Amino acid sequence: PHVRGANTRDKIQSVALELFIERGYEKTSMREIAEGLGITKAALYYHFKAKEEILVAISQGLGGPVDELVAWARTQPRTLETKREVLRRYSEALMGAAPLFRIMQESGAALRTLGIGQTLNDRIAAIGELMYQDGASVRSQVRISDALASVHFGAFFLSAIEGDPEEKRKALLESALETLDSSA
Amino acid sequence: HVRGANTRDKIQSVALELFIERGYEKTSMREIAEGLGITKAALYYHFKAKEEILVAISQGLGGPVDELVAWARTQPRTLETKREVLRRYSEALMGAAPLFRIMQESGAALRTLGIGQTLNDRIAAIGELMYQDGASVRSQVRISDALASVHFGAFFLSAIEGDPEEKRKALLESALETLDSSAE
Repeated sequence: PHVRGANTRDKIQSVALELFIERGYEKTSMREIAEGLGITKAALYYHFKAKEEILVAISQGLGGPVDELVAWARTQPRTLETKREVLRRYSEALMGAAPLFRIMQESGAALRTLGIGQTLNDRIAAIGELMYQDGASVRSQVRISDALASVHFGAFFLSAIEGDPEEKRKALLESALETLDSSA
Repeated sequence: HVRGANTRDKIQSVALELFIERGYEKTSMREIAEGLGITKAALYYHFKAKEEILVAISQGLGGPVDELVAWARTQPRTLETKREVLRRYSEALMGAAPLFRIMQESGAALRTLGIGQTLNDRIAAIGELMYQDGASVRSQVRISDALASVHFGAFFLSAIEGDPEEKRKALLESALETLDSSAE
């Protein structure tokens, strides 16, 4: 274990994530993160030069199952049944990023840095590649985009609806599948 | 008359034009002052930051939605009313399209902590109107699905090459079907 290795980098993201959830993203300072590891700010800055860089690295790690989904989806016959299973697995892949959506709702700065971030915007762009219909007109193309966007933004409006998220995730996935079927 | 509200609205109208033609990041305070014809001293008397103008532009374009909330609070709180406010909320977001285009094209230079405060208060006011007390978990999710589809519609429909109004028409109809799915 080196102070400039990968294990200390992952250890920085873990404590910073805890500091972001409990105390807030905007209220967490780089000094508090360095005090969590017990190292100096110079050792923190070697891996991440800014607080936004830590938040992006957290999104890279919790987006693994999304990258795994793109690998399996690009090896499929590209049918309407294929796009349905991609929408099911995409709803399941976003479970790991649940505390990330919680932070975006708390901090508007965390919302802007991640929403405008190129890495997170590339994930949903890759998922949209499998959802795209070549010969679809305007009506059909908007409805297949509505089915993907409904699952994408699901973690935002499903926050204060009811209690259990699994029942709400299944209901949102069920309603979004019907909009996908509306492409006809 | 340079200290009055007529010039203030003239600053917002001129700045909004320049933000569309050449972009928000490519527009400076000097170009807005020269485009209007007044000194930079007169500009900074009304707005002391470029983002401060965009906050006032967001509130100006959020006129119809504010009046839609006031009208819907005096309505019988039925599914037909929920379809009417959902159909009118789509019309209100059409006016704020240049604002959403700025947020989507501008990067980290734009801090959206200001306009996000008013944007969250509008969707929260609309959300309280779509909310249903005696609804199940399934019907509650489908209502928020119809609202979130129209809300974020100006963002996930930007890449489709269709006509801007035609894309809004198709998305509004798809959300209206999802809204009717929550019935019974």
